[PDB]
Amino acid sequence: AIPAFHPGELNVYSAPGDVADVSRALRLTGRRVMLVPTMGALHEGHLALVRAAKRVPGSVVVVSIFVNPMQRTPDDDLAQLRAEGVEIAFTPTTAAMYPDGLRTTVQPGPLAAELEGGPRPTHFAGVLTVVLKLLQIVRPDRVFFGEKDYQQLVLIRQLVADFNLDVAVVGVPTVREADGLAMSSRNRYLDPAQRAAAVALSAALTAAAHAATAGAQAALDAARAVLDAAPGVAVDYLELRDIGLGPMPLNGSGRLLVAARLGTTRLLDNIAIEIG
Amino acid sequence: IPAFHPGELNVYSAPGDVADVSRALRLTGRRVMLVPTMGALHEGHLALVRAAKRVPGSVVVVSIFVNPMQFGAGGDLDAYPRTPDDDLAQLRAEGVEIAFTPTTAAMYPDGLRTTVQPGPLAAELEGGPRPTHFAGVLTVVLKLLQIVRPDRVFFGEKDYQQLVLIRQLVADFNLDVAVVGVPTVREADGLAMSSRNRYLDPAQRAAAVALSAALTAAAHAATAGAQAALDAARAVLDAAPGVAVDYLELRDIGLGPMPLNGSGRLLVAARLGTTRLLDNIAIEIGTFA
Ligand SMILES: O=C(O)[C@@H]1COc2ccccc2O1
Ligand SMILES: O=C(O)[C@@H]1COc2ccccc2O1
Repeated sequence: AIPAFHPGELNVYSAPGDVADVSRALRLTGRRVMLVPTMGALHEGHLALVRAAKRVPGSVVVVSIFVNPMQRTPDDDLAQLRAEGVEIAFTPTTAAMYPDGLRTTVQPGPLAAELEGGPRPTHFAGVLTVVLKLLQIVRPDRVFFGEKDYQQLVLIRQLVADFNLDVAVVGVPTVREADGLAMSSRNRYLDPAQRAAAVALSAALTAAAHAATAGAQAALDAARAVLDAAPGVAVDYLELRDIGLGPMPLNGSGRLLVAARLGTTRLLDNIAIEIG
Repeated sequence: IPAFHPGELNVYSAPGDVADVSRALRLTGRRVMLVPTMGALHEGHLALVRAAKRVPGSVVVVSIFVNPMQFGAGGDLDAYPRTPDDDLAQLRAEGVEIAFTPTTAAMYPDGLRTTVQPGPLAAELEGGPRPTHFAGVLTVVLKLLQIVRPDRVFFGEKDYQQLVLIRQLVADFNLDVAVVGVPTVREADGLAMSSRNRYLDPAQRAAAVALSAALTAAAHAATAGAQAALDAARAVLDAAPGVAVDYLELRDIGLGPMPLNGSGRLLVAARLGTTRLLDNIAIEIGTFA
C-alpha cells in the first residue's frame, strides 16, 4: 500500500522507499517528477532551481535535503519549500542513505582530479555517488543543478552519459546579489572588507566575457587585472576551458572559471565566454 | 521505437533501440527480464532464460557483450569464445523475444571515464591477482540495467562472488531491480558448465570432475565441522592428477566481514593446464544451522 500524498501541500518523506513509491505512483498518474538536490540551508539560488522545475507542465517537485559526508535549518528550509508550492521534500538520514557504509561507489573520470579536485581529490566521487543514488530513488524526468558549481554540473552530465541514465540534466544560471557576487551560504562568513573585495570575482569574469571580442588572451588579462586590483583575495586558479572543461579551442564557446580564498572562506564563480 | 515482431527473436545493437522497445513493453504491462551474458551460450545460460520465461507476462532480453573492461591485458580478451550464430539459434529455440548485441563503441564511446568502484570484496578471491576485474563487471552491469531497465536480472551461482558483488551494486546504488540467482547447471558427472570447459583436453576433462567431487564431499563431511569439510575437499583435490589449486575457502554466504556461522559457501578455483575453473557450493556446518 502506497504512502499518503496530499496534492498542493508539502509532503515530507525520510524513507527512501517511501519517496520511491510516491514518485512511481505520481509518474503513472501523468505527473512529471522533477528533482532538485540540495544540502539544505536554502537561499534564492536554490529557489531559482525550484522555479525552473515548477514551470515544466505537469511537474511535481522533489527537493532532497541531505548533507553528504562523502563530499542546516530544517523548519526554515521546509517553510521556504512550502512558500514555493513544492509538493515533496525528501529528507533521509545518513543511515538510510548509507545503510552498509561506504561500499560500492562511483569513480569519476580524470576531470574530478583537476580544478576543485586539487584541494579535494575525493569530493566529486562523493557527489556522483550521492546523485546516482538520488536518481535511482526518485527516478526523476529532469534533475536541476546550478551553474555556480559548473565543474560539478559537467561531472554530473558525464555520470548521466556514461552510465546511460535516462534523465535530462538541467543547468540553471547562477543567481547573483545586486553587485554580481554569486549567492552561496558561505557569503555570510565574509567580513565587510572581504565582502567588498569578493565582488572582484564576478567583476573579473564579466570583464573577461566582454574583453573576449579581442580574443582569449585579452579576456584572461582583463580578468587577472581585476583580481589584481583586490586586497586579500588569494586566487587558487583562473582557467579558461571549453564548455565540457577540456582544453580551450582556438575559438568558439568556452567557460572561464575562478576560485579564491578570502580569509578562511573559499569562493568560486565561472562564466560563459565566446572567443572572438 | 524500431520494429518489434513478437513470438520472434528481435536483435538490436543500438542501446537506444533496446531502451525504447523495453520502455514501450513496460508501459504496456509486460515485465522485462534481463539475462546478461558474454555469449558462447550453453545449458547453464538456458537455465537462466527458462527461469526468466517462467515469470508471468515476462518478455526476456538476453544481452551478449564481451565486455573488454573486466579483462586484463595479456590475451584473455582475444581468447574468449565467440559463437554468435549458435548463440542466436539457441535463443530462437527458447522463444526469447529480444537479443541485445551492442558494439564496444556504443558501450564505451568515451572509453573508461565514469566507472563503478566495487567494495573491498572485489580485491579478494577472483580479484586478488585481477584487481580491476570486478570494476569492469559492475560498470557494464550498471550500464545494461540503465539501458534495459528490467524488473529482474538473472545470474548463475557458478560465478558466486560476482553474484554477491552484483547484489552489492543493486543495494548500494538503490537500483529498482530484483537480482535472481539461479543454481549452477552441471554435467552428468558434476562438472559446473562453463564456456571455459571447451578448453579442456580429454585428460583434463576427466580430472576436472575433482572440483565438484571435492565440494560435494565437503558438503557431506560438514556434519563433522568446518575443518573436516575443508580437509575432505582438499584430499579429493590432492588426488586429482594435474589439478593446481588457486584457492579453497569457506565463507559466510555474503562472502564478507562476518565470521562463518552455520551456513556458508565453499569456493574453489583451480588450473587444469592453462584453463582456470571455478565452482562453489552451499555448506551447512554441524547441526546445519
Ligand atoms: O545545496 C546545494 O546547493 C548542493 C548543490 O549540489 C548538490 C549535489 C548533490 C547533492 C546535493 C547538492 O546540493
Ligand atoms: O556469459 C556469462 O557467463 C556471463 C555471466 O556473467 C556476466 C556478468 C556480466 C556481464 C555478462 C555476463 O555474462
